[PDB]
Amino acid sequence: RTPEPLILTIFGASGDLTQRKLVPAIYQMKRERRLPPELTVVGFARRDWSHDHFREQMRKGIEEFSTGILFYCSGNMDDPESYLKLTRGNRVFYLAVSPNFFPPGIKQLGAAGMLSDPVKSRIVIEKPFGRDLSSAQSLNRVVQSVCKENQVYRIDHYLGKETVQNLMVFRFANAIFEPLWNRQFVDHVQITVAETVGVEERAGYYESAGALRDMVQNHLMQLFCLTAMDPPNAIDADSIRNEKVKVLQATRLADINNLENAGIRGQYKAGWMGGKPVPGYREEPGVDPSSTTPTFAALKLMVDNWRWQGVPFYLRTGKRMPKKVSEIAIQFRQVPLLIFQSANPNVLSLRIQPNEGISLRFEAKMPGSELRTRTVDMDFSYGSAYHRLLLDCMLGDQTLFTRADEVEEAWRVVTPVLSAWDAPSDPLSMPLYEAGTWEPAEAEWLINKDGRRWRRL
Amino acid sequence: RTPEPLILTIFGASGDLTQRKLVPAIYQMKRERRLPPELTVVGFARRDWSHDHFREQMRKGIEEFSTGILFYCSGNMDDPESYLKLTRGNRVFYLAVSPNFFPPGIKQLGAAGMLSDPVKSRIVIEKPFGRDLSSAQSLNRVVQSVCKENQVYRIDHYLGKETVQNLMVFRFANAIFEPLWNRQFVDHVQITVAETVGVEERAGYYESAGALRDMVQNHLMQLFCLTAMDPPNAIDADSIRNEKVKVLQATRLADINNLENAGIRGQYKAGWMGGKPVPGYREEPGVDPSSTTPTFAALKLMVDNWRWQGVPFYLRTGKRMPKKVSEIAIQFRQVPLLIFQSANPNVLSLRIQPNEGISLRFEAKMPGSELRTRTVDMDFSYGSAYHRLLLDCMLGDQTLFTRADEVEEAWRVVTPVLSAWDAPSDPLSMPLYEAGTWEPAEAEWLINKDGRRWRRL
Amino acid sequence: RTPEPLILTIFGASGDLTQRKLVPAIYQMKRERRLPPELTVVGFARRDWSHDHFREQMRKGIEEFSTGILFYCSGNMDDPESYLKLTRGNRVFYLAVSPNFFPPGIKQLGAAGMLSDPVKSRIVIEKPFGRDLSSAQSLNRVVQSVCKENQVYRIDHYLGKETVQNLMVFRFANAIFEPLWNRQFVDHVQITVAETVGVEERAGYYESAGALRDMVQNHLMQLFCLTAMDPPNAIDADSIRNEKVKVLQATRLADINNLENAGIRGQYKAGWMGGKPVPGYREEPGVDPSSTTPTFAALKLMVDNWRWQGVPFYLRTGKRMPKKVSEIAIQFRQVPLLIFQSANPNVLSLRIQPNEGISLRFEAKMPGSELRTRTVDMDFSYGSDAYHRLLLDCMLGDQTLFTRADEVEEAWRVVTPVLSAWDAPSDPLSMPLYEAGTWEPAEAEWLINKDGRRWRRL
Amino acid sequence: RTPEPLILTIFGASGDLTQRKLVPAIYQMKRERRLPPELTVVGFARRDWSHDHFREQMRKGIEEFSTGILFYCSGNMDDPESYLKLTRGNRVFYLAVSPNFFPPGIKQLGAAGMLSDPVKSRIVIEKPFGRDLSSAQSLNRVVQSVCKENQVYRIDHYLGKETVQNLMVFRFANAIFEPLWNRQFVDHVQITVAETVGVEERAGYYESAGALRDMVQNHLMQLFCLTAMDPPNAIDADSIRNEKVKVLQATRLADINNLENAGIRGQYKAGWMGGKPVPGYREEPGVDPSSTTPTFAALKLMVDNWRWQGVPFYLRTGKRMPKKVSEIAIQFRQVPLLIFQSANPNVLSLRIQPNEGISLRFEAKMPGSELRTRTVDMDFSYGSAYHRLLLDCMLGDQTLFTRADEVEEAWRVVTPVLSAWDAPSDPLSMPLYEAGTWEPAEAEWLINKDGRRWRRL
Repeated sequence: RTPEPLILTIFGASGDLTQRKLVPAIYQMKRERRLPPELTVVGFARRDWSHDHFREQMRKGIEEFSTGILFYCSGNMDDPESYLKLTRGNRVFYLAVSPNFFPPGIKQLGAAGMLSDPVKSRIVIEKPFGRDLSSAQSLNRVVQSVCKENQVYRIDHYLGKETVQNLMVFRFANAIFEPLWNRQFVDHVQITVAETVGVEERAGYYESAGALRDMVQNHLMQLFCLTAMDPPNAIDADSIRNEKVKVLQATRLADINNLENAGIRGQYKAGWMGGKPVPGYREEPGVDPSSTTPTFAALKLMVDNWRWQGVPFYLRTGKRMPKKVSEIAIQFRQVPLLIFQSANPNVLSLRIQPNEGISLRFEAKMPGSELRTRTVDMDFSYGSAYHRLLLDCMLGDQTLFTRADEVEEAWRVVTPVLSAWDAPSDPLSMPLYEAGTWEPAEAEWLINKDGRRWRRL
Repeated sequence: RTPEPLILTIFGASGDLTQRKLVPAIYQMKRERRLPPELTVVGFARRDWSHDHFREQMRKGIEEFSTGILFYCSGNMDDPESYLKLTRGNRVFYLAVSPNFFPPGIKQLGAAGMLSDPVKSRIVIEKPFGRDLSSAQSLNRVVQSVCKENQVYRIDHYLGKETVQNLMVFRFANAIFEPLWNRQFVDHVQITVAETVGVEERAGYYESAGALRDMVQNHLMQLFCLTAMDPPNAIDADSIRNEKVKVLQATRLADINNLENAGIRGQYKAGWMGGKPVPGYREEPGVDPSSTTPTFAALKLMVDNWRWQGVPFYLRTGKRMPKKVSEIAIQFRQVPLLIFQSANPNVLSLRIQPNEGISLRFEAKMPGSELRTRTVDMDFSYGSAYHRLLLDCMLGDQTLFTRADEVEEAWRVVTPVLSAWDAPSDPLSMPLYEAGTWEPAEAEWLINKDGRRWRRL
Repeated sequence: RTPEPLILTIFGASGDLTQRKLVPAIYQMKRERRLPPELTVVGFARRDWSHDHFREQMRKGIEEFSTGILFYCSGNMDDPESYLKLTRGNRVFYLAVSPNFFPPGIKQLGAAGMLSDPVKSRIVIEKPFGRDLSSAQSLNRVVQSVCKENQVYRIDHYLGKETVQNLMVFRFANAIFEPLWNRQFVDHVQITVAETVGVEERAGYYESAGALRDMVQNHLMQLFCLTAMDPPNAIDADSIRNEKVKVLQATRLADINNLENAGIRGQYKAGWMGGKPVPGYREEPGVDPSSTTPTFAALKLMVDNWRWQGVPFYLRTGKRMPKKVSEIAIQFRQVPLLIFQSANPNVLSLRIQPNEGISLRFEAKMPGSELRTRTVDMDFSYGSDAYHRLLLDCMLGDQTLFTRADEVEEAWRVVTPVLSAWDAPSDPLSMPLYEAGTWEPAEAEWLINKDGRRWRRL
Repeated sequence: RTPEPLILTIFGASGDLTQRKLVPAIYQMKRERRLPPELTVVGFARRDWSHDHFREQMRKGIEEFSTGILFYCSGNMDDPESYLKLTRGNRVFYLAVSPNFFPPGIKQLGAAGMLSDPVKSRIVIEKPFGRDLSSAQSLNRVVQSVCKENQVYRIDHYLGKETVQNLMVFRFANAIFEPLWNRQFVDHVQITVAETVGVEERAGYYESAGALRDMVQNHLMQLFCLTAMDPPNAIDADSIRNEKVKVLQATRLADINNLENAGIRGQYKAGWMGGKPVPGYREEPGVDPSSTTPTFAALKLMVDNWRWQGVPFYLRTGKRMPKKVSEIAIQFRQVPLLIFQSANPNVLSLRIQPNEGISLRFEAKMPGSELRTRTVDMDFSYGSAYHRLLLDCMLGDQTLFTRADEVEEAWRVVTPVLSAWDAPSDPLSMPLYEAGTWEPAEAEWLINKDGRRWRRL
């Protein structure tokens, strides 16, 4: 709502990410009576140009990727004093640079003295943020010596402003669901995120990422905290992150000694997708013919407090799955009686990605003259990316950006399975599944051993 | 299921209510291959006809009022020698003569000696069964000295074997709705039975009954017992009736010193119904032009035990209402935290007469950018008389017929209002209402003074 | 407070079970103005005596077994025609003969019309009442064809009516103990009845009973029903029996298929009890030198309803144990969290035979710089005959100390699988013997230790 | 737990508090094997006598006060130049001169650069810390502009370390007391702190302090926060304060509009105490003979969350009460079924001041032949000031010292009451009570109008 006028600058040379995506996003929101006309988006890169030789570059991508129809200070990074060469006195910095450029790029910026104000300047950083627990802790120390915890924005994932608020109003404004969210009535919970695309062109990035560093830490660890936290005192941005952090300090893997009851991996083979054949992962361009690089990942978690004792959590994600979905399923206990010999347990679902809504399933009597029960259903549908982030940066509200406290608390949970999986091994014992199959056969025994089974989505 | 050969001895099957109703029902039951082809019907009345007259009367009654295409013996009712004049030996009697001829008939039939077989003879009694607590108690003594416990069937109301069983499975086979069925989460309950037609040709009977002996004691007191009972150990006939009695022994009117916070009566006058004008109750034929008989009744009860303490119950019934419905509505409390703005409390209703199914209401976020809530709905439909009464009497089912303990226990709670409303008073202080209006204006203040409102159907 | 005038007809065989046990009680309480002196005791037996010989015999025992300082009838039991021609019209009957006689002695009583009144005749019976499920139903059928429901009194275990009312007030008058009395907070329950005496001199009744028809069915099944029943509407006599019956219909033995996880038996041998060399079981007079009658018995039951689902119950009883106690112990769950600074479960007990009182154990911090925990407790004590009160209530009618006809047949059903298996002949060298002075036969310890628990030391 | 060696820099030691009270405590600690042998104490004052005259004030302050049997300077107070005249590299300051010299002293001490690294020096501030909400927020800004947290310790009151741990272990290590600690079973809570002494010689301080700024913001707020707080994740210095702050953000005075149902005040007069006459408040030296300072206060608060919704809290404190007692009492509800005759509700107490322990009252049957209940009791006793405060500062701990958030949050709650009693009024409207009487007669209607009574300690 009416962001204050400021000046924006860019880093990281002239990569196509900003010009084709970020610049059109600002232009699109400009013609909507949202941003003030006084913006003066100052450009900056690592290549010689002129003030007019790059103005047409914006038009080269705006109409080529969007609906269609500014000062250049290019210098030289290879000098320890280049920053000295560089409205209402406001600034916003961008760090669209290589992963190995942040510690160089923040130290000299702090030494310059531009980031010496609490309100005028802010700095944002690009994903990823470290590669393990040790690498993130060291990077957090450099940030703390140049800035405060009010001007740093980390872009890890985008869940949506309207998706978080839809869940908070459902649990905390109804007197019929909260008493049932505890260990006395719930049996187990399941979380699933599915995809139908393989690595298309990002073969150079996914090779060193895997499926635990890509989606498990960022995405599935944020849907898990929303369905297991305590009621906050307010919806204020810093009143929810405290409750989200508090629940991450009681979370642990189910088994630590034997890392086979709390984790499986996989990698997809050749198969049939959408009526056409598709190649295997190892035969794709840019991929080494003998690599592990997990694509599937299933984990089991436990929480130790007065509310969630004895209730396990199951997390599943992967690529080349039959369909694209995202869901949370809560299953209750069996009825404490048997006068109805005939009773399947009750399930409450929360659909997210395909069609937002709420479902509830229970048991009803089958018409006739003999006591038999069936299963019925109830439904409710609400309907019947970069645009939101930049607005929140301009206003200055930080609820889509993770704090520096919970970044290092999610790296600690997945530490054992990680350190087990980066260890080199024989490139012939990796479980495989066809492109179009829900899961490898090894992941079916993880849940079936407890007497349960996965959900057919 | 299959009945057994026997013989009927319907008393006074010459006047009415037998030739046009009982005989067609038995004929249609036999036509559908339900009753075994070994059955005899014998009339017993104060007439001097022959068999052929009975056959022609039965044929005329069946053809006139049903789809279409046995002996007789005269007898008196005031002489022991008369009964001396009167398959496999089984016998089932039927007493439908008059509301003054039950005790002589029962006493003489018991004295003569036909009703002396525990497993071979049964007796049924027509509605009503007594008029006060003392009048009902006296009739039980005569029955107790001539009859056994499993030989008496009392016909007062009809609910159907499918409506009772559809409600037991929903409650006791689900692990969600039982924890919320107590005083810690429920606010109040409401029960409503409405009708659109009243006193067509039964002005003689309705003058001495009123809407307290006609519907409140029989019908509305059986829907109230199923909503407040404890889970039984089985679905046996004896296992369920033992939990309905235990609830009626802890029920009392809310106010006993002042009979104005726990009871309201009314009567209907001229108005518009179905686009046509209708006459008033006092100007209807066969009715005294200064009558003081109520066609409306609202009460408030309280149950005092470990589960239903502090939760009131509201009961309402009447005639010439705008609609024909029957419902039970359970409303829950309000959420403690007020961090949300607009919060209507949740409700859960079970429709019966209007439609059979379940209704639910909760709160969901209004789309946009401001925190506003909007109430939504969930639905489920199951679909999309005097014929089962005669079937369960042939076999041994103690469910559709009330016991001897509930009859004298339902007459006790309504005693304070029965005595006060029966005393003579001037015929100018009755709260009249129009034909087509939900309730008298005096009934609005009974619930409004507590901070609530009558549900609008 | 005071009963009504009546006429009594005690004695059925003129044995040594009434002269020094029953009539002294009436005489003793006649001196305290408890009941009016408007009764005439009538003696009925198969022997021939005089009106003074009976009085002399009664005096021979009244002063020799009590505090010290009655028309007799003769004939035969099988021919009561002469006896029929004997205060208002009130009678109370008594039976003190062999079990095989109850049907002969109760079938002919109703034939003569002596029992043709609702509230003027009582037909109290001795113990036992049947020997198995099928034998009790047959006796119930004969009773139902002569007398009414509120006319039959069955002599059984004695609780005193003061212990029963002590638990009802404790449970149902406090708003601090009922919320925790369900499956969400309780781990398991234990019930124990101990004794320090052998078979004494009977040796003829215990040889055909064992410790399954002697204490388990009668005594231990009534302490179990009071601990697992739902609140009643009133403290009325017939309003508590309904709740007691409703619990026995959902009770079953765990592991019915394999009868080794739900029952152990035992017998005691020679040992030291009070510094003396107590002899073994198969050495006392009147006992066969090779017998397989149980003396110890442990069982495990499980209730299946909305409140007690998943909570097991443990029952233990025996003879020649080191001390005489009776107790009920309730153990709660562990705290759903671990104390953290960089825990034994709580028990609630209820003593009966050893002492009438309450106990409660919890955890407190140890004094010092560290935060180690202790096990502190809190206490409370109430204080800090049988055939004299069980007999004086038949004159007025109790309906509380005497069991009904439903629970009698319902308690015989749960213990049926273990009663049949233990009756089949078996090698008389595999009985789990134990020393006279120890608790368990060392094979009942694995019954509970297998689940991860332990018996209470007591 | 041995403190690290350091150099003490006591500020303003010329007063009658350091050498009389603080120095003997340090001496006694040094006699034991706790304090390190390398501890240098530096004296600061306003006057200049000699370098050895400071060593003779010790002889008159220790040899005759505690147990029987070092530098100096003459720096100014407000002068930048004067501070230039001023083991290991460790120091600890002790600022206690007056309640109006904290800002300039702190500013001039921080200007010289004596606080420039995380852990080399600590500053402790003597009570009081602010007078109103506005006067306490400004002092926090000055502190944050010179140093950071973890380096400042505020002395407000003294609650023993054993008492807090004794309270925490009892609540959170038992499985029978937590389920009953919520709104479904509790009626109300009472907290009481009583004394038996007057103003003594501190007539100059109590005149401008009152009974609202003493023991109602410091003492009674800490006892209230330990009873209404949620279980912490782990027992830690900064894990209990987070849960204590979260509770103070929900409390509020009941009936804010009318400040007479949420607060009473009083003042004592002449009476009998220990068999000896005692003077009234306005008859003692140094007190104005027409003062309106309260020596009594009773409040009523309410917490608004999912746990304490609808449960009031009653706070009471005063002077010249008959006995010295501190206690917390919790009273539960009444049993629904009323088939038992007399049922007083159960109470659970926690004695603190006279002797620590636990009590519990319940109902047992009175022996006899008729049904009548009794009241019994169960007990447990644990046994059967300026010493630790001078140790946690040297060792380094933040458990006995309040935080910055809690100081400004306790001042907000009592703001409406504080701002109303401060207004001028006629001296003849002050409630009065005798010296030896519990409460003024006006304070007995605050609780009796709800159908309750104060406890009879």
